[PDB]
This record gives sequence, C-alpha cells and structure tokens, in this order.
Amino acid sequence: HKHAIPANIADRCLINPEQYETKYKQSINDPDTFWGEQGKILDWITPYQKVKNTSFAPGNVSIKWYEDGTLNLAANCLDRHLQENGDRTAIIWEGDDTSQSKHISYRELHRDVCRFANTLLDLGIKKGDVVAIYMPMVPEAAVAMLACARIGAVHSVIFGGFSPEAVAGRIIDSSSRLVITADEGVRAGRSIPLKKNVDDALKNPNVTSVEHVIVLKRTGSDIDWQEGRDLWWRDLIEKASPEHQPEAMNAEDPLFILYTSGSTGKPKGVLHTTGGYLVYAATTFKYVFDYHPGDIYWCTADVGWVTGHSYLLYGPLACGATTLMFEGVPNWPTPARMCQVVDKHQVNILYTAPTAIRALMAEGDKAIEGTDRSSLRILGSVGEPINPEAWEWYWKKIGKEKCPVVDTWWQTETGGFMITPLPGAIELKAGSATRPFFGVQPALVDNEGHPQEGATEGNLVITDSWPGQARTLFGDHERFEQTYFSTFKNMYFSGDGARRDEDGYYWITGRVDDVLNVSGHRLGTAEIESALVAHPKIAEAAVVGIPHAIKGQAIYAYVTLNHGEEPSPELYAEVRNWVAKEIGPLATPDVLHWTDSLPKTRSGKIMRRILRKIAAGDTSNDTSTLADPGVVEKLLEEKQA
Ligand SMILES: CCCOP(=O)(O)OC[C@H]1O[C@@H](n2cnc3c(N)ncnc32)[C@H](O)[C@@H]1O
Repeated sequence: HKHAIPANIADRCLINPEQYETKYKQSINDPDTFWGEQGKILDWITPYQKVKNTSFAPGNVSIKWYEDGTLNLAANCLDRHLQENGDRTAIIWEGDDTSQSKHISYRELHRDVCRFANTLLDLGIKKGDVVAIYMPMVPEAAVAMLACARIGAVHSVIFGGFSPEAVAGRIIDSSSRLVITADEGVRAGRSIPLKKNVDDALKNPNVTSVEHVIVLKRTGSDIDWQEGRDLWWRDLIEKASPEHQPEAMNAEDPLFILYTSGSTGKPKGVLHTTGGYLVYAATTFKYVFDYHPGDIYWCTADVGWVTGHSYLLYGPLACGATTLMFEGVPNWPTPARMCQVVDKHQVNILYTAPTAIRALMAEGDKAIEGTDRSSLRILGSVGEPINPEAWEWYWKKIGKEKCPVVDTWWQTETGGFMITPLPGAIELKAGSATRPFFGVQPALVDNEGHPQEGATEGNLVITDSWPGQARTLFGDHERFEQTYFSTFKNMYFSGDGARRDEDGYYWITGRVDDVLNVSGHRLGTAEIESALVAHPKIAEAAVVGIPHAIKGQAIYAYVTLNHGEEPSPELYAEVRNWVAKEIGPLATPDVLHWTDSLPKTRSGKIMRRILRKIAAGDTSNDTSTLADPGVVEKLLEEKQA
C-alpha cells in the first residue's frame, strides 16, 4: 500500500495535494495562462507574448514555446544570483579523493564562465557552432557548458566512458569545431585516458571540423601534444577577460545536443532549445525536490547524460541552489562513500540511480556504517525501473524512513520530469512513478494505437507538448518525426511500456522497442550488433537483453562466425574487447553465445522473441514460419552450456 506524506514535509511543502490538483488541471485546460505565469521563474530580456505553439500532426511536427521572447541561460544560472547571493556556494565539488574538495561561489563560477566565454570567442567560436565536451566530473566541465550557453554556442557533451571510435562518430555527425577535454579523469583511485582517447578519435580520416583541442591539466600526466591544435585550459583562461556581457538568445535558439541510442541505427543528437527547456528544468527541479533556499542538493548523475544537464547543473543553478558535483563513485573506497558525502556536505536532497541503490543494498549495512544521514529530507530515483524491495531499502536505510522518494520517469527527449511524485502532494507506492507533472498528458495505447482506459497497460504515449520537449534530431527533422511521431499518429511515442492502476498511478515497465537499459545506460541492440559484425571473424549477431540483479539488464549476444572460424576463449575476450573499443566498456556483452542456429524466417527476418526467451532461461513456450525449426532445439542446448 501507500506511504503517507510525513508531517515535516506537509509543513514546508511548496505544492500540497490540492495545489497539485489545481495546477495540474490548469496546465492542461489553459497551457498559455499556466506556462505564461510559470515562465516567470526565469528572467527574460525581452518578454514573450506567445506561450504554446505546437503540433504533432503528420508532416507538421512543430514545437515552440515562448517563441517571441529572448533570454540568456547563463544569466539565469549565474548573473541574476550575484547581487544578493554571489557569496552562496553554487557548486560543492567532492574529489574521488575526499582530501580534495572545493566550494565554488556564484561569483567565483560567474567569473570563470565569463573568462571562458571570452576564451571561446577569441578562438573564433560563434553562436550556433557545436562544441564537443569530453570531460570528467570536475567543475570546469560545468564552466565549459555554461560558457557555451552564454555565447549561444551549442555544446555536445560526450560521456567520458565512450571509446575514441564513439567520440569520432559524435564529432563527425555534429561538425564540432572544438573539443574540450582533460589529460585524464580520476575515478576510484585510477586514471581514465581522456586526451589520449581524443587524439585517437581525431586520427579518424572522416573528422574534418575540429580546429582546436582545449585540455584541462587535471592529473599532470605525460600526454601527447599536437602543436597548434592543442591548448592548455589554464594558459587560455588566465589570458581571458573576466568581463563578459550576456546577449539575448531567442527562446528557440538551439542550446545543446545529446547523442542518444535508438531502436534503429547509431545514436542521434537529441536537440534542446533554450526557453522552454530552462523553464521546465527549473520548475521540475523546484517542485519535485521541494527546493527551499539553503537546501544542499546532490544529483549523482554524470554530466555526459541528460540527468546531469537538467538536474546537476541547469535546473539547480537557475533556482540559485547549491548543487554538489562528485568526481568519483558512490562505493569507493567503501560502500559507505555515498553516505559519507551526504554527512560531509550535509546534503538535504539526494537524487541517484537504481543501479547504484542495488549496488549499495547488496552490501547491506556496509552502505551506512559509521554514517549519520540525518541532514536528508528528500530522496530521488531516476533512469530505470526500481523494484519495490530496492525502493523500500533505499527509503529505510538512506532516508531513515523519514524521506519521501521521488521516482522520476522521463527521457533525453523530454528535457525534464514527466511522471513523478511531488513529495508534499502525492502519497507514494514503492516502484511507481505515480502521476504526470504539470503540462504532461500521458496515455496508454495498444499495438494498433487504440487508447486504453482505466486500470490497464500499453504503449506509453504523450498526447500534447510540454515546455521541455526536445525540438528535433540534429540535422534531421524528418527522422525526428518518423522516430517519435509516426507509430501512433499525433502522439509522442516514448518507446516505453507502462501500466496504470485504479488510482491513476503509472508503473513504467521499460522499453518495448529494441533499446536496452544496462546499469542505467540506454543502448540500442542494433548498435551492439553492428559493432559485433564490424569484427572480421563475425558474420552475424543478434543482441538481446536479459534480467540482471545488479545491472537491471545484461547484454546477451548471439554470434555467428564466418565460415571456417572456430570459437575460443581467446576469441571470447577479444570480441568483448572489440565492442568496448567500438562503443565503450558500457556496451561490453555479458554473454557471447556462439551459434550457427539463428532463427530466420522464410523471408529472412530474425525471430527475436525466441532469442529473448531462450537467453532469459525459458525452456518451453510459434515455429511454423521458420526455414529450419530444428534451430530452436540447438539454441536451447547451447544455452544450457
Ligand atoms: C531519465 C534520464 C535517462 O534518460 P535516457 O533517455 O538515457 O533513457 C530514458 C529511458 O530510461 C528509462 N527510465 C528512465 N527513468 C525511469 C523511471 N523512473 N522508471 C522506469 N524507467 C525509467 C525509460 O525506459 C526511458 O525511456
């Protein structure tokens, strides 16, 4: 059953049950009045008059919010906080090594953002240029992102764990003019070779657009240097003026691109504009985490993911919050690390991932030994379904049974929270994301697109726009419409399945398309398959996900070798290492299943449902449409070994 709203939260909450009901209704009945007023969470240089201007219609997918208005993201996240709060900490940085930490005030962060903005301008970067950021979890990554946004450059942040090949791919598609990186990242007492990875990427003959690499000397390690191209971060920023006046950007000027894995093909650049995105990030942050001035807030997500964009940086700083950036991992040196960070910086709001929760839960009270945790008032969960038992352990052990847990469902494409509890408004069910946010109209449809009413399950769609919605796929608006708006006409299709219960609470069950969730990472089965087939011994591959107690899903790859090739344990590790090279360690198959028995239909289609079942440990329960039905038996045998 339900968790009641505690008394401490009821007494302070920004949105109560009744305000949620009232605001939700208006957001839906009158978007223009609702978002017109809510848009004032931001400072606008010239005020908007238009609010909502959107369509999901076939051939006319067009999303626009606050369009005739102008603003600066960096002014909203920095400059406007200066007069009264310049001395308030903007970012608490906690090093992988706990002996290393910083408190960076709004004034401090502003100064460096201005210097770096000038640094970028002097290097020839202009409004609209794409800048590639390949950084570890250090404050300079934020400086780099905020400075791009200040001058209307379009940053494209590349998760540090991506391979040189994956970096090349993102740089090529985006025509990035500059790469910003560090010599090495530090994670769990170990180096990560970032700049070296950038060198390798830039040797790709198809990379033609990068003019400079800016390098942060994080570790001081010996690295290669290309004279002319490579520039030290300190060398540049020390030469730069701390004076920079922000220019008005139009609400619909592109702000960033984020490569995101899909059901088809290689990752695409999901694009966000400026006004609606930032309004939505600030609004969701404030109401869902119940942010009050003085609250120390910690989102654990990496900067290279949308959660790190919206909920580490943009949402929090637009609201004048203290946000915490942690360089390392929540269980190094010990499982208690996460709660040690909480104690050390008196974190009041913690927002993390079920993969982490499961990792700490496996260690039991080792995750909490010698720690206090009393500063916490709110907990959050993101990025993957959370099982009830994990949710209960998190609520009990980290939250001391005193903290609401906000399970926030959303996606790169949605820009901010979509279905989520509000801590003082909505009673909680372990495992449920609960109710839509203001502006969000979800529905469940069957495979044919008939809407399902009452307590039911189906494909999760959103039937109208909301300020934070992604506007396009970089350089390919037609693929944007086809990818999201063609399956169920006039609706945004998320690619998730969900059930809705008798209370109207949504329970998100995961992707219904060919998209995996591995340790919280969204990866397409097809991109793993291509990476596998690029191997000169591999003929065919079929990749499925299997349940995994820790990772949520593990990657299971059926692999057909070229005629004349035999498997080995040598080849096992080789092929795993090959995928880690093609994409990154995050996409390394957990299982390689050597076979010549892929179930192909008369047409040649791969019978993917059978492969899924077999990989999952099913041994029983159509084979008639199938060239050689005997493959199923062979597949089972091989699985049993
Ligand atoms: C939210 C930041 C991560 O965004 P990405 O675009 O990388 O992945 C979005 C997908 O993560 C899952 N997902 C995300 N949050 C939840 C969630 N809270 N519950 C269940 N599944 C979730 C859903 O399948 C979704 O389609």
